[PDB]
Amino acid sequence: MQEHYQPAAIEPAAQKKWDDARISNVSEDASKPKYYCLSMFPYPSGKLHMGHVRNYTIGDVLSRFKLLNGFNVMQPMGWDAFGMPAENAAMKNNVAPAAWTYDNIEYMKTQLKSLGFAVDWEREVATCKPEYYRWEQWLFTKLFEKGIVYRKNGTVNWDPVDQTVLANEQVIDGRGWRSGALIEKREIPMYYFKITDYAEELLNDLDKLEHWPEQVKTMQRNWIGKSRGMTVRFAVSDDSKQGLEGDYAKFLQVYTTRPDTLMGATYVAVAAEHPLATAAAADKPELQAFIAECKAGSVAEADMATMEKKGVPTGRYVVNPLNGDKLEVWIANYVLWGYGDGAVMAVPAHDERDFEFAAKYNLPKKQVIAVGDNAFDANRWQEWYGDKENGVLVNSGDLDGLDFQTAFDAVAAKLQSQGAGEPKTQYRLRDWGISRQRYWGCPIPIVHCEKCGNVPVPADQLPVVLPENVVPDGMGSPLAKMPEFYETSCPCCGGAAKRETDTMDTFIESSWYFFRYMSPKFSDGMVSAESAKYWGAVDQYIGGIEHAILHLLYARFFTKLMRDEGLVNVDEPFERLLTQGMVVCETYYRENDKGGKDWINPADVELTFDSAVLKADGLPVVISGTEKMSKSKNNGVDPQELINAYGADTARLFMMFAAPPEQSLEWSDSGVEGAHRFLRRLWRTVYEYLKQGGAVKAFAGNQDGLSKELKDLRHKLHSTTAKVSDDYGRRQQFNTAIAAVMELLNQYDKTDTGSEQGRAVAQEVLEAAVRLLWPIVPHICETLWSELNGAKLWEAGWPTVDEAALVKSEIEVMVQVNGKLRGKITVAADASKADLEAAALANEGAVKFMEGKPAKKIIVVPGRLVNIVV
Ligand SMILES: CC(C)C[C@H](N)C(=O)OP(=O)(O)OC[C@H]1O[C@@H](n2cnc3c(N)ncnc32)[C@H](O)[C@@H]1O
Ligand SMILES: Nc1ncnc2c1ncn2[C@@H]1O[C@H](COP(=O)(O)OP(=O)(O)OP(=O)(O)O)[C@@H](O)[C@H]1O
Ligand SMILES: [Mg+2]
Ligand SMILES: [Zn+2]
Repeated sequence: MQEHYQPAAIEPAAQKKWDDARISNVSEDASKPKYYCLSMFPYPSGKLHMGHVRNYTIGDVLSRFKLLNGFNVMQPMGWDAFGMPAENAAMKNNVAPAAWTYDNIEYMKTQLKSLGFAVDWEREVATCKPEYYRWEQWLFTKLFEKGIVYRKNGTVNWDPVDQTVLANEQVIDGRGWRSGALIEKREIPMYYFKITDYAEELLNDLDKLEHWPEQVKTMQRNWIGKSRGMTVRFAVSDDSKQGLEGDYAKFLQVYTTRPDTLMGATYVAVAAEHPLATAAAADKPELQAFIAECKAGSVAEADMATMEKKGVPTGRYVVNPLNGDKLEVWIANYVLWGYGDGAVMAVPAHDERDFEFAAKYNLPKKQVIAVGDNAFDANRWQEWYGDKENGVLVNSGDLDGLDFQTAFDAVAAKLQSQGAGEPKTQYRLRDWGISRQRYWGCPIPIVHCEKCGNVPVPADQLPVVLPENVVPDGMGSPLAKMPEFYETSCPCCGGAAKRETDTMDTFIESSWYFFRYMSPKFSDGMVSAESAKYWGAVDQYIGGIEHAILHLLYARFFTKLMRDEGLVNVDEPFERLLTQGMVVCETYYRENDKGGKDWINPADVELTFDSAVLKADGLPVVISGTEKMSKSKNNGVDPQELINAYGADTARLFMMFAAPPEQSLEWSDSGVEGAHRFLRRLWRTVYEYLKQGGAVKAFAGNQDGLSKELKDLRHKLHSTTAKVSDDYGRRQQFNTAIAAVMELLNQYDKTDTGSEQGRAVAQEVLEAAVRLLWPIVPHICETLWSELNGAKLWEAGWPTVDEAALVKSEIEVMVQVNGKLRGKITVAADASKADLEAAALANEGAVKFMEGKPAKKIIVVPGRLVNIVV
């Protein structure tokens, strides 16, 4: 054994040993219990940083723990390769997005290989390869003919100067990001997944996910946004019907989740596009100006909760069907034409939005709910005004005194008897719009024929291959300017036709890649039946909370679609979910000549303290704040530079030790140093042990006759094994597991293990320590193991707990009656004061000197004495 720890030498050797043994290349082996651990695959945008590394080290820790316990572990990696990163680089470096993507994949793969993750690289997928995306093109065509995928006009952000569609993230105060031109709201045909048809299933199946963080489930529930409410129709008054046609001349229909407050409605409000708004605005130019300002605004809910709610009265009136009140119709900018009826009722006394609205315009507030003895001040809003659970109705005639659910059910029966309303369920969830007007994405497998319409490409003709010899420039999608791509024949009639040139939302690739890993070379379907049946569901998923809503919802949706197609037989894709905390790091920059400032990477700066200078120009730089490690502020620490300086094991150890996995983790030079020093200590410990006599048979079995100090070391040892097993398996708290092993080594260091029995216990401790830590730092542990023991580490398995090592020795306690010694008892070291009392009262000499008299008091001195006063 070499005396000094040399990571640069032993880590490549360990990785080659693991690669040669194929321990991470797994099949569908029925002779082993399966375990599928999955980390969210990265966008191949250039270079991974230590943030990504924390995510993938956590998954590798869990994967190696399960492997040591005899599981058939699949831990796959792959590349979420489509999307805008490459398209921007194509404009920047004037390179094809495909070529840029593959160059990044190759570099990042070596980044990952250098870290020694136990990954099945034979299952690697890159989602921009036709062999992958053909199968989501396939599922698209199957769902299209079922109507689950459909085509309809939707609204987009049209930049007339750049001649491109833009996301809402790129429209700023109504103008494009790179243009500043007024964006036009344009209606174009697009493709949608009818995810609303699955809303109730997607909502209710969250209850099955007993091992998901509650916040993630809460966020999905709020996103789906189911509500149980009431459709309510207000008869349009006879004087308010001019210019109204059909049903709009008859009633105003609204949706409310508070039908128990319908007796308290004081006005109603309609969207600017509502037919009542249009008719009243006919002769009123003030109503036209307000309607125009509404439609010109952004309907995004982010801008709308921060929006000043405004309205104008219309002079039109409707009649409350429960009490006959004549209520004026207002046009209001908060009423959305597309959610429900585009019209709402207003109850200012019991909804905070209606209270503030009616406080601005001095509209009536009528109390219909009392909550105990709480006083109702019509000029101030109180949190109990909206309490659904603890209130009963007042000023409601038939309904007085009922609670929320009783009044709900009563108003439902009343309105249905009058034909003026009925219960209705709504969802905030909208259908999922697939279409993107971008080049670097999966082509939509639709052909447009003037005779046959929008027809799907037949399964025999899939994939529609995205051409990779393309350099986009930002003046519209290049597919729309390539007749060699879009000119084709119609698959139904054979006539001349045109391919759809929009591509798919790249969330599509990530909505099913976890099934593709199960059979990534299968060419008869998305996932082979035998492999899906073997691997079942992902046992463990690890990824950032930024994907807890959309990605997770889409993946759960695809799972159910694939189930209903007969491709898989699980309802849910991910059984356990771990959301790792973000790695954060200080930033640095300097102001550029073009006004705006540009950011400098940490490893390119030099910091002196008690000046911050650029490591190249030797000029000082700005030392700004600490935030999430990312490419935007260029504060990503490249693992490869850390590995060159300290080794992969030092990188993995720092990430797993510095913080609980869910807690944010601040980059620290001192923290990296503390990990290396521990690895030196670990190496030093095994070397000095083998120096002083060489390897021996590890102690096992009956420990009677072992010295007190060695019994205590074995007690610490097997307590540590139980603890680390619980931290890895149940708690998933890796920082405390490492601390536990460090405590074992501290006690080892304080124990004389020179004797024959001392060496056997020393062998037992070190053999356990190196296996306990192997999921965290497998390179040094693999090498140290082989110097300790000739068996294969993965065949020796996870360390077992010796329960006999956890039994402490028994105590002898004196039993006195009225202070005079009358007997002796033998008690457990863990015996409570009540067990000491019981054993003492049952001592022969105690009962023979208590003379049947009861005990007036019993003094218990643990470990020394029990005195029975009688
Ligand atoms: C399933 C797909 C939709 C996933 C998509 N391709 C994606 O998110 O890919 P991306 O490459 O962006 O990130 C890959 C993983 O790394 C995590 N991550 C990134 N930065 C940090 C950081 N500073 N600290 C901690 N963790 C971080 C991030 O949460 C994610 O789980
Ligand atoms: N088109 C619409 N635009 C704006 N608000 C609407 C629209 N349709 C209904 N509403 C209002 O939204 C209220 C509640 O609907 P929803 O469940 O979507 O929201 P919420 O705030 O989550 O629910 P709640 O008020 O019960 O807590 C209804 O009572 C109604 O007054
Ligand atoms: Mg269950
Ligand atoms: Zn045709």
